[PDB]
Amino acid sequence: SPEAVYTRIMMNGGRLKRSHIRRYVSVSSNHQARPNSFAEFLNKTYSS
RNA sequence: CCCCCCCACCCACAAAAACCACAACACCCACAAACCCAAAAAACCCCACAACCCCCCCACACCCCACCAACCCCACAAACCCCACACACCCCACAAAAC
Repeated sequence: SPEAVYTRIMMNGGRLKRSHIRRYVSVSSNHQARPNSFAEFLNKTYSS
């Protein structure tokens, strides 16, 4: 529900969960990142 | 894979020993303005005709199975240590030796 997701966000203070970052990195890295793509942004932003 | 004697650091003139030293120096820094190897706009899946979307299919079929006799890349026999003449048998031995 929108309400459930919003409360989940609020509980973490509007901060990404570790699993969120892990998933984002896993998707971005195992992809041929195009120049200004969302993939490139995800790789550059969330890494090590 | 010891030796010539004397000898016996692949030591040595003096002066001396940083492969230090003109001075000025001392980022293998620096032209300014500036200081993303950004920017026209419109855009922004290296998406898209449509039908379609197994690099699926004729059918019969479907062990890259099958003639049977068969089926150890067994066998003549005699045999069967890639064993033997004796003499023998350290790839020992002149002597002197024998780092």
